[PDB]
Amino acid sequence: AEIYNKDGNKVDLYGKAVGLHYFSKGNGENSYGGNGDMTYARLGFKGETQINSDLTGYGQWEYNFQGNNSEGADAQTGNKTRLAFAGLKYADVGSFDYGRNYGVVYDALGYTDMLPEFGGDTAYSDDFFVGRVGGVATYRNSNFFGLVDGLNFAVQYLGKNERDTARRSNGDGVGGSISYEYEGFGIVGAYGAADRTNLQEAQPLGNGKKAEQWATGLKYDANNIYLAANYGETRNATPITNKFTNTSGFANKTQDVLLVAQYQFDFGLRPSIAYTKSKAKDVEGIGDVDLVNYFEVGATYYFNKNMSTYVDYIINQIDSDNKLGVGSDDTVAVGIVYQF
Amino acid sequence: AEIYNKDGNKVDLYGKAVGLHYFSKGNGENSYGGNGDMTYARLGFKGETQINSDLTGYGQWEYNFQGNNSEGADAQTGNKTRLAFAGLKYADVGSFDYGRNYGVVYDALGYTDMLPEFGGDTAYSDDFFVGRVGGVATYRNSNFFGLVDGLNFAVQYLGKNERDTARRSNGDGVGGSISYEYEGFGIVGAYGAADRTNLQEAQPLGNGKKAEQWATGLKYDANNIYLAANYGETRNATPITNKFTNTSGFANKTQDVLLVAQYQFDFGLRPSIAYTKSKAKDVEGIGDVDLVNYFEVGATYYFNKNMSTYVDYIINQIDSDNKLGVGSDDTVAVGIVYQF
Amino acid sequence: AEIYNKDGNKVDLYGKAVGLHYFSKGNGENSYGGNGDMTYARLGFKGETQINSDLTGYGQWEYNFQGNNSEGADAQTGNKTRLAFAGLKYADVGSFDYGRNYGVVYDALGYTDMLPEFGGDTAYSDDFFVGRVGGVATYRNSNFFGLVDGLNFAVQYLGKNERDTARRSNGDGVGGSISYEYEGFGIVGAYGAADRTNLQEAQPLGNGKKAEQWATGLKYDANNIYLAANYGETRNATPITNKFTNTSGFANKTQDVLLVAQYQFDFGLRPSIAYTKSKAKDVEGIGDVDLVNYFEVGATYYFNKNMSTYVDYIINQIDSDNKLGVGSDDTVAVGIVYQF
Ligand SMILES: CCCCCCCC/C=C/CCCCCCCC(=O)OC[C@H](O)CO
Ligand SMILES: CCCCCCCC/C=C/CCCCCCCC(=O)OC[C@H](O)CO
Ligand SMILES: CCCCCCCC/C=C/CCCCCCCC(=O)OC[C@H](O)CO
Ligand SMILES: CCCCCCCC/C=C\CCCCCCCC(=O)OC[C@H](O)CO
Ligand SMILES: CCCCCCCC/C=C\CCCCCCCC(=O)OC[C@H](O)CO
Ligand SMILES: CCCCCCCC/C=C\CCCCCCCC(=O)OC[C@H](O)CO
Repeated sequence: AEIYNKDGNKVDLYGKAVGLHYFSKGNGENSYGGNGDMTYARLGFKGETQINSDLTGYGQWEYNFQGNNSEGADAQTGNKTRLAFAGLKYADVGSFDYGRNYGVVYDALGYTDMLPEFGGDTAYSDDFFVGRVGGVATYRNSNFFGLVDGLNFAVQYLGKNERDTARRSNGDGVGGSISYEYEGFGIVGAYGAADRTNLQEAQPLGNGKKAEQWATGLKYDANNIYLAANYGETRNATPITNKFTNTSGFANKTQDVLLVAQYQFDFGLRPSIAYTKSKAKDVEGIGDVDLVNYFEVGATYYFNKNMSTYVDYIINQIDSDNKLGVGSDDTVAVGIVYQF
Repeated sequence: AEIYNKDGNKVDLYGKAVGLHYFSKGNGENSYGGNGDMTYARLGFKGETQINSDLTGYGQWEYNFQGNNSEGADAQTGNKTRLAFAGLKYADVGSFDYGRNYGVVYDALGYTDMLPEFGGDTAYSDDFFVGRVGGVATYRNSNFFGLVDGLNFAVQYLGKNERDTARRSNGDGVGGSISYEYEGFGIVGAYGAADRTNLQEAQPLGNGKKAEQWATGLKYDANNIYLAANYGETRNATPITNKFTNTSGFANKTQDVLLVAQYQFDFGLRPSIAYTKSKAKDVEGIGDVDLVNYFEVGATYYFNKNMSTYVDYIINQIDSDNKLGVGSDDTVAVGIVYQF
Repeated sequence: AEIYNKDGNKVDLYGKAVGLHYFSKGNGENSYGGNGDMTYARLGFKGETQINSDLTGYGQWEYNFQGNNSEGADAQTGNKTRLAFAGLKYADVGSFDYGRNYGVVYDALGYTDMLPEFGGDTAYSDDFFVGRVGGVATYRNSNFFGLVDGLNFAVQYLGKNERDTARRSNGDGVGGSISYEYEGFGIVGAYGAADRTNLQEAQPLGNGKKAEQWATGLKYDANNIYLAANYGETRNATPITNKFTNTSGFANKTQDVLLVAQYQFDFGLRPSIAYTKSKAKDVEGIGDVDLVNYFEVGATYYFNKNMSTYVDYIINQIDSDNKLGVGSDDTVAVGIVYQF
C-alpha cells in the first residue's frame, strides 16, 4: 500500500496475514510438506525517490513472522529478514543494487513459481543464485537501453558468506540472465558459478571447488492463460540430507523440470495443475535419487486484490524406499490471505 | 491509526511505547510480578476490504518487542507474535477467521481483564481457550443474525499443536460462547474442551485425557461506572510449576474468581480496585494450593486517547508457606504509555 | 516520514535500507571492523500528541534488522530493539521520559559521532551513560526555561539492570549534562556515576564499586564546516576482553580523545577526516593498552535527504603486539543507504 508520496519520495508499506493449515497423514513427518498450523505474516517497505529527471534511488525490506509458534521459548522459529537492499536506477543505463536479494537464476525459475502454496522447489534460499541470498550486487538492464522492447538482462556478483553451516555458506561468484518477451510469449536463460567454502568441501556429499546452476524457461501469459516450463541443471549446489542420521551436503549434479498450467476466470477462480521433478545424480553412496517428484492440483479464489483463498493438493510421487529418506506422503494446504 | 483508506481497502497501523517499571522487595523473585525494568512496545496492523455490499475481508498482526533486554545475546527475550489471522465477514451470517487468535473462553474472561497493568491472570497464552493460541478457526455471530440486538455467540475449533513443551501444546478441541447485553448490563458464558497431547499426559502434575475450561461473567458498564465479576473452573488445563526443582504440568482442577470495580472521572482519572483468587485442587503431592490471591488498588490517568500514566499496587495474599513456591511479596507498577 | 497527522496526534514512521560491505585483509578477524557483508535495515516510529497548549506527549521505538544472516538458524543474529521510551514535555519546564534510551554522556559524545560509517567508538551500548541503555528516566531542559537561548541541560536516573552478562549489567546511577551553543560554536560537559553489580565485581578486569564516565566536547558547525573534539575519561566502565581465551571485564581507567573534520559541498559531497584514540590504564596483568588508535579518511555523497553513498577508510594504528589482542589491520566500508 502506498502510504507516503510527498516531494519526490514515495514509500509503499506492505504485508499480509496468511491463515494457513497443512493436512497430511499422521505425523506429516513422511509427507511432502508436513502437517499442522502454518499461519504466518509478512511486513515490508519499498521506497523510491526522484533524484532528478533520469536518476532514481530505492530501498526495500521484507520480513517473515511465523504465526504458529507459541509466545514461549519457540517464539522466533522460522522468523527471518527475507529482503534488504538499496540501489540506483539511471534512465536507459540500468539499475544497480546491493544487499540481500534474489539471485539471477531466479529470473528463470520465477516462471513456474506460481502454485497457490507450493512449487518453486528448486529456488532454495541461501543457495547461490537460485533464491534469496545475502551479499548480491546486481546490475539489470531494461529493454536493452530502451532500444529493444521486451528484452532484459542482468549480471550479478555474489560475494562470499562463510557461514557457520555449510548449507548457508558460499564463495565469491558471478551470474547473469537474458530474457525476451513478445506478445505473451517469453523465454529466459540464466547461469551462475561460484566457489565453495572449505566447510562445504568438508561435507561427505558434494565434491568439487565450483558450484554451478543454470535454468531456462519458456512461457505463455495472456488472455487469462498461464503456461510455463523450466528445465535446469546444477553441479555441487543443491542441498541434500539424510533423514535419520543427518549427513548433509550437496548433490554432485541435479536435473530439474517444472511444468505449470493455470486459468484465470473473470469471476475470480484460478485452477492450477503442475508437475515437478528433481533428481540427484552421482550422490556418494547412493548414485541416483529423486529429491522432488509430484503432480499438483489446486485453485485460488480472488475476492479482490487484497483478499483470497486457496487449496493446493500435492500428489507425491516419491515413495518410501527413497534412499535419502525424502518423505513419500501427500499434502493439502488450505489457506486464507488478507494482504495490503 | 488509520494510515490508509483508498478504493475499498483500509489499513490501521497501530502500536505503543510503554515505559514501565516494577517495584518489589529485594530480588522480586518472591513477589507477585517481579522487579525492575519492564518497558516494551507493540506494533500491528488491521486491514479490512469491502469485497461487495455484504462481504468483508480482514487480517490482523500484532507483535511484542521488549525494551528491557540489552542489544547483546538476550535481545530477543520476551519477543513474540501475539496475533496473526485472516478471515471473512458476511452480512447477517457472521464472521469466520483462522490463525493465532484469542480463545472463546476469553470472551468471558475479558470482563475483569481491566486493571491498569495486572489482572486477567487466568487468561494464559497458549493454554487452550483462555487467551491467545495458535490454530483457532473461529466463527462469530453478531446480534443473532441482526434479529436480536446485544446477543452474540461464537464457536471455535482449536487444532492440535504438538509443541516441544507440554506447557505450549494442545490436542484438537471445540468451544463456544454466548453473551447478552442490555443497557450497560451484560452476562456471558463460555466453555471449551480439548484433548491433551501425550507429552502433557507424561507430566507428573495433571491426570486425564481431556482439558476443560469454562467461565461466566456478569457486568455493569455505563455512566462512567465499570463493575464486573468472573467465576470459572478448569480441569487439567491450568499450567502449574514448582519454584525450586522444576516439576511442571497442569492442575487437576481449579476454581477462579475475579472481581473488578472502576470509576471514570471526566477530567481523566480512573481509580480501580479489584480482587482475584485462583486455587488448585487435587494437585498430586500437594492437595490444594492457591495460585493467585490478591487485592489490587490503582489508577490510570488519561491525558487523551494517545497518552496515559498509571499505578498498580498488588496487595499479595499468597504467603511464603505456599506448597508450590508461588511468590508472596507485593508489587507496584508505575507506567507511561504513548499509543497511536 | 510523517505518515499520520490528524486531530492533534502525529506519527512519523521511519527507517532505512543500508546495503553495506566491509573490505579487510584475509579473515578480517584481526582488522578494525571485520570483513564481509554488513547490510542491515532499521524501522521505527515517533509519535507526538498535543494534549493542550503547553503539554505534549510522545513515544518512540526503533529496531535493527541485520540483512547479512541467512534465513536458517542464524536469522536473528545482531537483531535488537534500539530505542523504546515514552514521555511528556511541558511548556518551559522541560521533558521527562522513561524506557530504553541514550545516556546523558552521549550528549557530549555525539559531537564526534559523525563519520560515514565508523567512529563514536566510546559510545558503547548497554554501558551506563555512554550510549543506549535500558531503564533510564531522563529530564531535559530547553534554553534554560526559555530564558537563555542555546543553553540546555539534562539529569538522568539509570536504574539497575542485573543482566546475565557482566558486560550488559549495571547498578543504580545518576548523571547530567550542560551545553551552550552560540553562532555555530558549542561546548558540552557530561558526567555520570553508578554502582557495579556483584557480577561485574566478580570479573578479573576492573576493580571498584563505582563506574564513572565523563566527557567534554567543543564544536564548530555552520557555513558547511563541521569541526569537533572530545576528551573523556572513565573508571571501571569501559568493557575490555582478551581475544584468545576470553577473560573479560572493565578497564580500571581510560582516556578518550576524538577529533573530527568535515566539509559539506553544495553539490552533495562531504569529505571527512577524523582521528580517534582510546587507551586503558591499570588493566590487571597488562598495565596500559590502547583500545582504539586510528585515523579516518572518507566521504558521503548525498543525492538527496532519502538517498546516499559513502566510503570510510580506517587507517588502523593498533599493532599486532597489542597485549589484549585488539586487531591491527585496516578496514574500508562502502555503502548505499535508502532512507524514508
Ligand atoms: C538451449 C538454451 C537456450 C537459452 C535461451 C536464452 C534466451 C535468451 C534470449 C535471447 C534473445 C536474443 C535476441 C532476441 C531479441 C531480438 C530483438 C527483437 O526481437 O526485436 C527487434 C526490434 O528492432 C526491437 O524493437
Ligand atoms: C450458571 C451458568 C449461566 C451461564 C450464563 C450464560 C448467559 C448466556 C446468555 C444467554 C442469553 C439467552 C437469551 C437472552 C436474550 C433474549 C432475547 C432478548 O433479550 O430480546 C428480545 C428482542 O425481541 C430482541 O430485540
Ligand atoms: C574543563 C571542563 C569544562 C566543562 C565544560 C562545561 C560547559 C557547560 C556549559 C556551561 C555554560 C555556562 C553558562 C554559559 C551561558 C551564559 C548565558 C548566555 O550566554 O547568554 C545570556 C543571555 O542573557 C541569554 O539570552
Ligand atoms: C562517495 C561515493 C562512494 C562509493 C560508492 C560505492 C557504492 C557501493 C555499493 C555496493 C557495494 C558493493 C560491494 C560488493 C563487494 C564484494 C567483494 C567480495 O565479495 O570479496 C572481494 C575480495 O575480498 C577482494 O576485494
Ligand atoms: C478455492 C477455495 C478454497 C477453500 C478455502 C478454505 C478456507 C480455509 C480457511 C481456514 C482453514 C481452517 C483449517 C482448520 C483445520 C483443523 C484440522 C485439525 O486440527 O486436525 C484435523 C485432523 O487431522 C483431521 O483432518
Ligand atoms: C496516575 C499517575 C501515576 C503516576 C505516574 C508515574 C510516571 C512513571 C514514569 C516512569 C517511571 C520511572 C521509574 C524509575 C525507577 C527506578 C528505580 C530503581 O532503579 O530502583 C530503586 C530502588 O529499588 C528503590 O525503589
